[PDB]
Amino acid sequence: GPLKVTTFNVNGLRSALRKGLADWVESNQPDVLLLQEVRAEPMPDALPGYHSAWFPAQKAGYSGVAILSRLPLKDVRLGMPHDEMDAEGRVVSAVVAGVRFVSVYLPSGSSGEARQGFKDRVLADYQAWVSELLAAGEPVVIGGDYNIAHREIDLKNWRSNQKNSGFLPHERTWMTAHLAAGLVDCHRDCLGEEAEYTWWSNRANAYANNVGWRIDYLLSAGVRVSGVRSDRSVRLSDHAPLTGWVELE
Repeated sequence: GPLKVTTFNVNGLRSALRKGLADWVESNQPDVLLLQEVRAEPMPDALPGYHSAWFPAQKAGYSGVAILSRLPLKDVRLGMPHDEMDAEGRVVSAVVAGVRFVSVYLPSGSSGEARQGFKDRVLADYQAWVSELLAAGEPVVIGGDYNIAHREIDLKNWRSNQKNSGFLPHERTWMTAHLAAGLVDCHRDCLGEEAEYTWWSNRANAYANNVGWRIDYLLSAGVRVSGVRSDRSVRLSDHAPLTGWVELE
């Protein structure tokens, strides 16, 4: 049967656990869990019944990604390789049930010119890595915080953010090209034209008013991921878990 896959930027795994992440996992039982912004050193006992692969950043409390699964992992790959993205613990992958699952955390450029230029540069290198992965031809599912909203429908305040990191013209164009290289935006496919977000700031009732951005993605090639929605029944981090069904063949 199909596998339930969840991608989730936890904003610090220990913080998410304190808010109830293990309880959410106990109830929802994703077959594959792709985590971003783990921050912590590996915590293989945190979610009972899950095998885990961890790729922490060099800096304490910073970035870090992980893949957890109820089925055994195969060919765990830590990093790309890429000097800076590996130092920041931003990409991990493993094969589960014949599908290459990748957990990716792309950098924010919000802090200023320095990190925006970093983001622009490493996203070209990340695109090269993804395109080579697609040319290999094995089925792939990417769960990632990309820190990019694609179209106007993807953020409530689009008119006020066309000059802000995450919605800059070249970043929207990058996302179009990312999908055109051979990836389906599974949440958008499942939503049609409906608006749904994956991140809300902690400032000024933004979560309750649904003033959000869609910056987390489930992207697929060679396999369909259906039923994808954000889960807003919990507030385990600034993001919502994004979950759907991977229709294995």
